[PDB]
Amino acid sequence: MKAVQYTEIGSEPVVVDIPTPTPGPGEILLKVTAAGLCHSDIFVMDMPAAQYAGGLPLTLGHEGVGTVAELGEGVTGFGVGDAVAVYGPWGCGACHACARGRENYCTRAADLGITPPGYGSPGSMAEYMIVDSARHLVPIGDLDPVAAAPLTDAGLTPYHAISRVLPLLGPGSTAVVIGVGGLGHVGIQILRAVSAARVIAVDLDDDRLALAREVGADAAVKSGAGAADAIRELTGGQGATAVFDFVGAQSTIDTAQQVVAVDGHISVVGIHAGAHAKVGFFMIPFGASVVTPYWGTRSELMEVVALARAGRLDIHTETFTLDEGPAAYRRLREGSIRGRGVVVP
Amino acid sequence: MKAVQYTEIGSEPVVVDIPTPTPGPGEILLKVTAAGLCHSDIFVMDMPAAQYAGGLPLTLGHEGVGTVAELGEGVTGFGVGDAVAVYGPWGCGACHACARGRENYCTRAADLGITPPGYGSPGSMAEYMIVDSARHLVPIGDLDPVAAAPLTDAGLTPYHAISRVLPLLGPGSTAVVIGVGGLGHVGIQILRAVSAARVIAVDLDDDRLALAREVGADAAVKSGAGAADAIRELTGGQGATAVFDFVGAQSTIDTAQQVVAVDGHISVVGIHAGAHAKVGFFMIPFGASVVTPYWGTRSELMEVVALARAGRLDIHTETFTLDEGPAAYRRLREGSIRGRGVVVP
Amino acid sequence: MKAVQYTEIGSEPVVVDIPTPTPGPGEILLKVTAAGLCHSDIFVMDMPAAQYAGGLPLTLGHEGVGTVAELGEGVTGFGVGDAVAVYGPWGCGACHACARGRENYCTRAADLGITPPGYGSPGSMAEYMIVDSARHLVPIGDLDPVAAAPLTDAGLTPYHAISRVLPLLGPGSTAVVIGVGGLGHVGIQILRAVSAARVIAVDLDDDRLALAREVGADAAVKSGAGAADAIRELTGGQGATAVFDFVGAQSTIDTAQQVVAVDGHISVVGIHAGAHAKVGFFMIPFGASVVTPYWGTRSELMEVVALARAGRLDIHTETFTLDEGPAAYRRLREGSIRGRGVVVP
Amino acid sequence: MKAVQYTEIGSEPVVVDIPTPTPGPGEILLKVTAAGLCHSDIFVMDMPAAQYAGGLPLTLGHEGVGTVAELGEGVTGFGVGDAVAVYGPWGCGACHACARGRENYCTRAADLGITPPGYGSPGSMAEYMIVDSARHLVPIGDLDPVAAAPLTDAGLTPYHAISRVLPLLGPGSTAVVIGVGGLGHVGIQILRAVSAARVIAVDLDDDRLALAREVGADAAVKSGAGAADAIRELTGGQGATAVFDFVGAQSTIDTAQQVVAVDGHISVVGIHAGAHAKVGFFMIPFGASVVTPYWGTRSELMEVVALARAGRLDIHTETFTLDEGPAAYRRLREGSIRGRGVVVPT
Ligand SMILES: NC(=O)c1ccc[n+]([C@@H]2O[C@H](COP(=O)([O-])OP(=O)(O)OC[C@H]3O[C@@H](n4cnc5c(N)ncnc54)[C@H](O)[C@@H]3O)[C@@H](O)[C@H]2O)c1
Ligand SMILES: NC(=O)c1ccc[n+]([C@@H]2O[C@H](COP(=O)([O-])OP(=O)(O)OC[C@H]3O[C@@H](n4cnc5c(N)ncnc54)[C@H](O)[C@@H]3O)[C@@H](O)[C@H]2O)c1
Ligand SMILES: NC(=O)c1ccc[n+]([C@@H]2O[C@H](COP(=O)([O-])OP(=O)(O)OC[C@H]3O[C@@H](n4cnc5c(N)ncnc54)[C@H](O)[C@@H]3O)[C@@H](O)[C@H]2O)c1
Ligand SMILES: NC(=O)c1ccc[n+]([C@@H]2O[C@H](COP(=O)([O-])OP(=O)(O)OC[C@H]3O[C@@H](n4cnc5c(N)ncnc54)[C@H](O)[C@@H]3O)[C@@H](O)[C@H]2O)c1
Ligand SMILES: [Zn+2]
Ligand SMILES: [Zn+2]
Ligand SMILES: [Zn+2]
Ligand SMILES: [Zn+2]
Ligand SMILES: [Zn+2]
Ligand SMILES: [Zn+2]
Ligand SMILES: [Zn+2]
Ligand SMILES: [Zn+2]
Repeated sequence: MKAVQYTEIGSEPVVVDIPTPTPGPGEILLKVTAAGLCHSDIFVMDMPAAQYAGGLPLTLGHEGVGTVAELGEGVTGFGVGDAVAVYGPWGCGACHACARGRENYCTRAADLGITPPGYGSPGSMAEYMIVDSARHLVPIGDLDPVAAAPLTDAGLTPYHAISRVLPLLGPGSTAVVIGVGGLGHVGIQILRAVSAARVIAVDLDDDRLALAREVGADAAVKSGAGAADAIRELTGGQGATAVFDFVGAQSTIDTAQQVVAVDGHISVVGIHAGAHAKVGFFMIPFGASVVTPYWGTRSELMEVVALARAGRLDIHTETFTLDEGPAAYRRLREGSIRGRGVVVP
Repeated sequence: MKAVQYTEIGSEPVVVDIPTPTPGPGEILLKVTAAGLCHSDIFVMDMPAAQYAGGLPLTLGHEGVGTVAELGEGVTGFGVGDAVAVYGPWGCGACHACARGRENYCTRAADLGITPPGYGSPGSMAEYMIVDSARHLVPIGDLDPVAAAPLTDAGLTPYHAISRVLPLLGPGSTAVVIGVGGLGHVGIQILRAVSAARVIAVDLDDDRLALAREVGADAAVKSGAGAADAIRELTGGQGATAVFDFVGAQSTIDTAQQVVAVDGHISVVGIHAGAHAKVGFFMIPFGASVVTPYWGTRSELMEVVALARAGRLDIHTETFTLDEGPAAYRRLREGSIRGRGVVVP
Repeated sequence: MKAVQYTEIGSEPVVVDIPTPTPGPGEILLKVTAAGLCHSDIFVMDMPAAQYAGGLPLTLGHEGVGTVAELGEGVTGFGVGDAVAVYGPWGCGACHACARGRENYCTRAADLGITPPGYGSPGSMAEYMIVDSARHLVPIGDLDPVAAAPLTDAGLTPYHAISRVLPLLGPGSTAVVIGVGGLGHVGIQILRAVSAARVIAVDLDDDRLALAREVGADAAVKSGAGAADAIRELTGGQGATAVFDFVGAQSTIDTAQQVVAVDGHISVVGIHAGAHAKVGFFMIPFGASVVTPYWGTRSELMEVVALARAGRLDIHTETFTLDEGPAAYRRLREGSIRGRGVVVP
Repeated sequence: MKAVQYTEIGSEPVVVDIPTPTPGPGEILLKVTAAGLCHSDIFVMDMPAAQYAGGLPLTLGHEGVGTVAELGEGVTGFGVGDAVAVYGPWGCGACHACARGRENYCTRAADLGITPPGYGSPGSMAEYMIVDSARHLVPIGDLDPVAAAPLTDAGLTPYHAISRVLPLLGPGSTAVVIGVGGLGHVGIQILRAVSAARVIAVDLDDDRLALAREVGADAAVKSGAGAADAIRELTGGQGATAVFDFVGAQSTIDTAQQVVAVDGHISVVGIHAGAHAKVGFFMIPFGASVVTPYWGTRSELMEVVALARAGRLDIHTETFTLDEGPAAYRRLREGSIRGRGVVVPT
């Protein structure tokens, strides 16, 4: 089968031909219908060899949807042909976090060598993929696969980040979304669906500010040195109840600390090596919590799928073939994908 | 009346003679029965003149209990002689935060010039004190005033900090308390009363580790370079669900980041100028939130008083006269008060 | 001044001429700009003399907006001319519930003889009205008074009912609204603004089912014997996550028990003498909680006002003069007001 | 193997000899070390034939602990000899409730024919038992099995009931526990461990009031017509923040409605056919919620085990052999077991 793989440190990924896998006991083989590209793939491919823990070669793609092609020995709960999304942050399934579906926060996965598809286990950027267990599949019914693939991370990750503090986001609240990319353009829409927060989008690119308004942001403002003042002009001196930073550069985290309200929240979702919030007296308002969330929970993925099925999420995509995979990653690097890139095998 | 006041920048506080105040409309005059000394008073007195916002002169003391001496015009809900604790973090009473009793997070207090007793308004370290409004008094009944004074901050502040994340502290959880001083020795006892957390206390001083065990800590660890490893030996590689840092030095915040669990919490309660948690990917576990909480809420103070009335709080105190006020602050500076210092006028 | 009063048991209310009141210390005199009629007024007027606790005569109206006309002695925080909504369920202000703004659940109001405007204290159906305290006023700015009056109860009560279980109403959930009257037509809109619940409205009257669709209900079902089956056809055998019963007749409560989901909720908001849910094994699903909520909290009223200011609430009204007050109550009795009746003095 | 079974409608359970089962793919065979008796077993055995859905014959026992004896095909995550408690309210594992561990509230179990051990599937009152899946086992380490068996229901059910409203139970709150039996005597102890609530116990039997005080109740009062006034004398006119009714008779539910506070809670945990709270205006205070909870969640069982491991739960038991199973059920019927009855297969 055709697949897109990261094969050597510092190089671009390449299209390869590798055997179509066979599902062992408990496993499910999916025929992949859509595979999302994520900026985390770029972060992973830019890690030095000392840090990189994905293994070589690695089939990329941690945003996967498909149809059940083959059931491994003893697998029940799905039939051949069922359309399914892959729950990505695989955990042990047995610890206190996993028992609540919070496999993203599994305390045993490292020790047991459990790694996610697309970063240690083979991903969805291939014609077929193996899923380890039935509990890592969620039905999507007749959802269009191209718009469904991003739900698994571009949807799930912002959904989790927002869910952590949703009780803060009542009528009268403001939520700032920094970075209107794959994650951010879905995060705006989640905020509008599950809260009455006023949503203010922030991006470097004027076309992405237009995208923000298209998907329901109440205002959209230019990122950089003037952003904090511009957000404060919109909120008055109260600031923003919550800031969801999907960039996570030092400059954006600084903007976040300069606009967050007393008893508010900053979610540092975007990943930039070394960047961090500085949480201390006189550097941040009283009561303003900060976290780096990771991916999301099993029940959250089901909720994201439910939002998509109800028509609440308009996922902006561009479609690529497997052969165009490497080219698509270059597009993502240069910032020329409006929304989410999706490979269709 | 006799009072203890901060009268010039960089100097020690002094005992003074100043007029006994008279309550205006809405105000209550208390005869003070006990006034707690807090390390925040030392922080305030060490601020350079540019930063210091308490006004000069300032009657110290933001931990106050007393008996109602005189009712100002139109005050109902209290009789002369009623024993009461003073709710300290005064707010506007009208904003969304204040309507929930969360006057510690009042968004209008700065703009309206509303300042707490002992830092902008006259404190409790005097024979009498004015309280601005009846909603800032909580009845204590027959509670001993000396042990009750610390409830207003040494009790309230840890109570608030713990309350922010109480749902995390289930059976099987661990809570670390760094700094077994006024706040910390009460925080251990709150944790034991309102959660099933295993409590690990951390202090530089072996006698304070003994105090920790006396008030119900399950374990005690010497602070400094070995603390993180020693806490991890006690928790296993999971780490501590929550860390309540009542020191807040860079070294203790670093220890906190090195031991906090995935999806855990660090509460940076203690104040050291410039110290901060560094909340960023690879610098803190996934999902581990961090906050600097401030004081507490009206309903929390009532709950703290209820804990004291139920016998759940053993407040360790040393008593001083008003004339001994300055000497007591020197004792607090040098770390020679075992628990909380309390002035009795 | 002109007012509408209930003056004898079993009779219709009458237009009267009574002195314009003068505000005592702490009180505020409002010039009333709009006064809502509520079906609770009919319930109150139909009570036998043994049960009725409103006093005679009673100025009706517990849904009041106005402009500040006169400040009583010592009142600050409002200026003459300020547009304000009246928080109705007056409490003592000092107990644990009141400290959290939850004066609807005040434990001391009965003992202290504190009664709400329109049921023990004089209501808003008059040219002027007294409010006991500044904390019972919430600013509305330039909101149209006619559409703002209903926010104080038709908005607040459903808002509170929904808020009690809002975490249940995630994507994929269903909320049933029984009774599309004053409260119910606002409840549909709150559900749409603060949750991703699919909303199914239930009413006896086809025109009210049309109103339900006009304000955003996803589906509409005829009430009565077929309603349970019709709701289940829409939800599948899972049933409805939450049922907000704004009728509260035995028949509607029975419908609610027949459609509620496992681990769901029934809020019995509407009042019919003797009607009750029967909460016991085999009579209701496992985990499905039931409550009779009362009015709402101070912070909730602020949130409702915030929803109105953001354009999320389209309040359907019909306007009446004070002279038409009694006629308007007859209209409400017969079910001929489409939404909320509002008296404008 | 020896087992205790319900074999015909209206009859007492009997000791039988039936084959030792073999685990199929995904299943685990446990050697049972302790099996708790629960009053729900009596409720089930008293159902008329039209209502009874447990199947015949039925090996009783939904409170089970054991050691892993045999792993079915493909089972990982447990070794032979591991000491484990059985999570009882089996669900589909795939629905929104099950994904959160809330298999007690599974929306698909009925449709798929998934039934719990001891009520549709074979229970733990036997020398061996099959568990359907590894996710229904929780490790207990070196916990004494006799005191551990009750954690699976006598612990889990009150724990769940309390957990639903734990944020209400702050300092200053009062929690009433009606019925100091298997569930109730553990519920008192959970309340003391996870909240600062003042605990008031209620029972018909003075010896059970003594038991209540022994395990940390702040007060213990006689059930029946005078109980509501006696509880109100202890709380003042505020009433009780929460009432956990582990009897669930109409009389106890009525007591609960008469003492619950405004914005409080009544958890109707005990099962009496036809009994119900009447939730309506003027019949209950404003804001006082009422629910019938069912069993508990996966993460809750882990928390209960953690409480036991920390020394927070003193489980009062009496031990019986498998041969004494039927006699033990008669003891439970007559109210003569002080705490929980536990069968230890030899
Ligand atoms: N926390 C997690 O679990 C997790 C999961 C998935 C992705 N991520 C991270 O989320 C981030 C976003 O991922 P993506 O796939 O949506 O990225 P993307 O490349 O689709 O979008 C990036 C967007 O950010 C904008 N942007 C870049 N720099 C900016 C700045 N300084 N100010 C404002 N806007 C700026 C761009 O203009 C673009 O619109 C990445 O860092 C990725 O690694 C985190
Ligand atoms: N966030 C707020 O709202 C708030 C409110 C009140 C007080 N505070 C602050 O909380 C802190 C504690 O106040 P307090 O009055 O309890 O102080 P205290 O002087 O009574 O206690 C100091 C204690 O900390 C210990 N300690 C000092 N350095 C240490 C280290 N590196 N590691 C471990 N232990 C150490 C000492 O041994 C002593 O036991 C102060 O910084 C104070 O300003 C904050
Ligand atoms: N719990 C509280 O604190 C609180 C507060 C305010 C009002 N209330 C109560 O809420 C209820 C609604 O008040 P309102 O002023 O909105 O009433 P309303 O007269 O404006 O509306 C009643 C609506 O219910 C419909 N209806 C009547 N019987 C029905 C049935 N069997 N099935 C379906 N629909 C039916 C009518 O067609 C109408 O659309 C009243 O009972 C009132 O006393 C309670
Ligand atoms: N909701 C659920 O998921 C669930 C789960 C397990 C058990 N249960 C039920 O909980 C109940 C308790 O089970 P158990 O095994 O602990 O029972 P048990 O037989 O051990 O306890 C009985 C106790 O209740 C007392 N009692 C009886 N009637 C009383 C009354 N009117 N007032 C006060 N006390 C009274 C007895 O004196 C005795 O102390 C049963 O009804 C059982 O079916 C429910
Ligand atoms: Zn990703
Ligand atoms: Zn795990
Ligand atoms: Zn202090
Ligand atoms: Zn305020
Ligand atoms: Zn009303
Ligand atoms: Zn009150
Ligand atoms: Zn049972
Ligand atoms: Zn299920």
